[PDB]
Amino acid sequence: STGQHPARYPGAAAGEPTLDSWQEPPHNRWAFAHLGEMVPSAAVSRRPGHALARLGAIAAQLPDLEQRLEQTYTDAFLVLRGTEVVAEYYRAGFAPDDRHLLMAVSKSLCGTVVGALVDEGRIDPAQPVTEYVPELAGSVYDGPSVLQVLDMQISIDYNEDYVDPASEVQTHDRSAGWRTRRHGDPADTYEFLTTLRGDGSTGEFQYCSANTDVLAWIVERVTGLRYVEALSTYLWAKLDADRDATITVDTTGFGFANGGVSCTARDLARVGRMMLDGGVAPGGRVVSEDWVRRVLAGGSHEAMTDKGFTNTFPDGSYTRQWWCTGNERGNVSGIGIHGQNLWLDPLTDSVIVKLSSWPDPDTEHWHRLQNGILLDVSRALDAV
Repeated sequence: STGQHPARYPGAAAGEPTLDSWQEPPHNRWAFAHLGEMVPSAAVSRRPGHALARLGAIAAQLPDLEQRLEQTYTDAFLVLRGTEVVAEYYRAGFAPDDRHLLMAVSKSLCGTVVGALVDEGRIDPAQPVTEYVPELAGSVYDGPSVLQVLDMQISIDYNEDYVDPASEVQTHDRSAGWRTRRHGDPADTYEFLTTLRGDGSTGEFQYCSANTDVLAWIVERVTGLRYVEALSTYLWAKLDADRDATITVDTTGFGFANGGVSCTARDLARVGRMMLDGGVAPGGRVVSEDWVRRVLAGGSHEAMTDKGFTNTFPDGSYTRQWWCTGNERGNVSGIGIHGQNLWLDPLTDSVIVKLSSWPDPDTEHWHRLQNGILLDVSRALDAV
């Protein structure tokens, strides 16, 4: 049993509607207005072929930039300096206002929602996960604090290998609807999370996508809102965004908080703008000044033993669902596999969004190229 979850619509029974019941009353009133949440669906365009490159000023300092973006399978690229869009690129076939999967840049959005609730005093990061989700008793999340979930500092038997069909990654995906279910798989994400175990140790960084979905579960228990709605109420609706974001949902309607958000490059930049504005967005304060300061400050360096990350960023760390480079620029970034970055450059008051589709999820090869671009673009924004 995973306890109370937010109803898909007002008065809905647990788990309703399903793929087999959405045409029946009372579900169908909601379902007929939200069918994409139940059944895969395509856009039928209201609008009746070539890359768009407007690299602006940085083009002179980085003449080969477009080629470098092509080489890293760039779909959308945008640089916001202050409030101004100073460079843009979109591949052939991808429009400026098209949405793109964020993969784990989604986590940084989830952490932001958690931060909003901390500012309201509705979540205390020092409290155990079980203060908010008692049903996680007996699991690896029995004992650790919410902050340890936020900072990915819990040892878990979960192999975050994105190509291994035997990995917990795949089971997580199958439980949530990202892959085809197998017989005997957990019915939904909540159930999957309760199956997770570990040796009990904490304090060392271990990246685990399950952690973010636990955060989303906590958000639901504290607010009574579906995570989809909380993500709107506490973040997206305050951004003055051009378009809605989307998020994949599992069979209970639970949003795939760790990886499933899609949005436009320009709108994602608004999240970075909010961070560089001390937590304030056009629609109001999103998180506290202190929360943003802690993100920029980084997590414990000694917790960060990921050789992959520290080989590039020796003084790097991770906190509150953000990667912190600890470099001389103080760069911090949301990161998602296959080349997604929400990259903050506080020195120049700039945000870099890069949304990509590398053939591979995560290799040293792609990260070297991608980080080289992000750092070169950041430096190109320096006063000279």
